[PDB]
Amino acid sequence: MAGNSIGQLFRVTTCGESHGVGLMAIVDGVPPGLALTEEDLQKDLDRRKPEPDQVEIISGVFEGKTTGTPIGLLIRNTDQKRSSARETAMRVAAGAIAKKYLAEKFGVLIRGHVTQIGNEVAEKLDWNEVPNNPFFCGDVDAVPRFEALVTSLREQGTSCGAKLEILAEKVPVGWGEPVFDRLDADIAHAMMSINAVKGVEIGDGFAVAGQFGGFLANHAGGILGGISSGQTIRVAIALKPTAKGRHDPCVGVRATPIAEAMLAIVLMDHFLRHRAQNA
Amino acid sequence: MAGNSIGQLFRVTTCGESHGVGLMAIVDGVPPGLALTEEDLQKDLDRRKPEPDQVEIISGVFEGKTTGTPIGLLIRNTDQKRSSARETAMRVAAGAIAKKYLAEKFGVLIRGHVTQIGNEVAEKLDWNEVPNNPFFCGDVDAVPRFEALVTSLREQGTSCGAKLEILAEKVPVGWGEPVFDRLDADIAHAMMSINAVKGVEIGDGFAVAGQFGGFLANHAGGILGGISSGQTIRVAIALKPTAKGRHDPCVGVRATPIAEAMLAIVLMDHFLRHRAQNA
Repeated sequence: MAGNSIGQLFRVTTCGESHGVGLMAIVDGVPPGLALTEEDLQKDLDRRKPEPDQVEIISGVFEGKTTGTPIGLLIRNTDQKRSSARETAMRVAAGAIAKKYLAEKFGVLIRGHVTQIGNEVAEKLDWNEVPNNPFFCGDVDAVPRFEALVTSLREQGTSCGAKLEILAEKVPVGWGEPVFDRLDADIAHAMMSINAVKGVEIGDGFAVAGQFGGFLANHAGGILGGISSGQTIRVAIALKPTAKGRHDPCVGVRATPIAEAMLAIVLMDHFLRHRAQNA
Repeated sequence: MAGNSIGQLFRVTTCGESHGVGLMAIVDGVPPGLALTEEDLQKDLDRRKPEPDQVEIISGVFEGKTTGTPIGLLIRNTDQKRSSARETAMRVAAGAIAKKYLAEKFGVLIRGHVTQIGNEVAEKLDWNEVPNNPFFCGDVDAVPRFEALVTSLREQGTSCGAKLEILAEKVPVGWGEPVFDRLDADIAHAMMSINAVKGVEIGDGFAVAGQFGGFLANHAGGILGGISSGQTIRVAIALKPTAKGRHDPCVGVRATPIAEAMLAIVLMDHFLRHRAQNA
């Protein structure tokens, strides 16, 4: 069955089987006055693969602007008279709304890149490189090596795991709600909704275990005592390997847009909670 | 300090400052008929230290048994007309309740051990050893090395990180609520309430990124598609270094009881949700 809702103030509630008639979300809490259209949501949906099933805004937008009421989303499944991009669509469409709002309001920029596929690691990050290749890889000299590895596993009936880093930049200080709703805790919660995820870490993450107590190197990954620092938010996740020519070697790279979406959803929620706690 | 509640059906709500008058919790959802007394809670409280302040049960127990009504817990702070074990007390007391219930009902066994302090790692696990030393260490040949490392770092005035593994055994299959309240997701959420945690992983965890695709080797750590497998639940967390003879080189080992508590709280919650969902 389902726990089909996430968030306290920015709340997303969903339903829909991948094989069922369609998929739906109700998104609460988005302030009035955000420019929004179907296109703004499709753009992020269509980033899962880099004419597919089209999202429709059913409510909450009048004359191209959010009204402040609950926003209803629908995808009608054109299953032609079990691909799990349909299981991820409402999350990504809803994250898109949170992204667009956080970008306009604060200039928050949320972006993910694959740092590792199996035994190949990316060693350096160039944000202009991540859309040029189909791995979301920021290291233009690792792309060939990732491609060779994918070519290699495709041949031999196997698949590999991955590790993604997601960053949220320009996030105001103060967001998060200790004891139980720390920003890191809700992040980890949200990331762990993505299917093959086996770990989440913030900042230096598991390395920390072997550390001893570098200037402003953001060891905390932008969260301290469960509340945003002001620094960039760094989150990493590890996705496990996944079970005609099915061209399936590393599905985990295609999780980048949804990990971006989940981080946006959590930040949007905590934005609103922080605001509610300040008037 | 607004997020003072956790759980949907097994719900724990807390309050209290460390130099306020006292600390409180209200714990909802525990069925009637569990044998329970202050002592059962103190035992777990006093495990934070491998004269002192005593938890009191205010409601929800009659003639030594839970009634099924909300259980109120109080600790009056005897400040003596400087320790942070106070902000962790209500979580551990309440986890103790979830623990006892899950042990009597299903024989569930939730235990944690420190696998790593800084540059020292434990190899072997012997549950009998873990209470014999003050590191919750399961390797009797590592205890000396952990003691040496810690003795040094206190005299040097340096702190080190740690890594804990928490296991939940004999957990029934079926528990957890995808999409957004998967068991692993609520585990991670809960573990990250513990201050100093920078990562949570389930099963093989971050190793998974470097893997390629008997089966009963818990690669998944007892959770598959966000729901319990029947296998042992394996969770690891990494705690960062902190910063008269009260210098805390690795305060992270003392997190073992609270990580046990948090895992108990989440399991208890998902037990009840699972029960509610079956008609």
